[PDB]
Amino acid sequence: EPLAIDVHRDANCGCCKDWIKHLEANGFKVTDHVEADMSAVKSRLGVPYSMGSCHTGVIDGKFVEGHVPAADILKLRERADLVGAAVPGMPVGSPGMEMGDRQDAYQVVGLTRSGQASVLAEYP
Ligand SMILES: [Cu+2]
Ligand SMILES: [Cu+2]
Ligand SMILES: [Cu+2]
Ligand SMILES: [Cu+2]
Ligand SMILES: [Zn+2]
Ligand SMILES: [Zn+2]
Ligand SMILES: [Zn+2]
Ligand SMILES: [Zn+2]
Ligand SMILES: [Zn+2]
Ligand SMILES: [Zn+2]
Repeated sequence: EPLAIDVHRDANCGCCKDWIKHLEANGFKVTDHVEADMSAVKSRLGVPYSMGSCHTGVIDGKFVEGHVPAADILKLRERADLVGAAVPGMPVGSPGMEMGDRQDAYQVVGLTRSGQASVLAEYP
């Protein structure tokens, strides 16, 4: 099939739409909607409490929380031990949150079912 991701996103959030455009430019087929019950979406997918962000994607059963770069979504897909990856919050400089030369340091955090956190990528 075409590579595809479904995105549940915060209402009135411009960065989520920009992140979707970066994914599309990376070849992802994206479907999305503004979310009515984001607590339900995140808790059903197993996104940890303080790892939430402004949108939640779902690809091949695994969650993509926040402004995860496309290349790290591909790494998520090929790690059988991981059920999701998160960039908590909204760090400036992450894809869809970019605003000039500046960047909040951030990590893409992979998560196992056992609750283990495994860093997929670090950005200065
Ligand atoms: Cu955002
Ligand atoms: Cu944002
Ligand atoms: Cu947004
Ligand atoms: Cu978002
Ligand atoms: Zn939804
Ligand atoms: Zn689009
Ligand atoms: Zn679209
Ligand atoms: Zn859309
Ligand atoms: Zn690979
Ligand atoms: Zn952008």
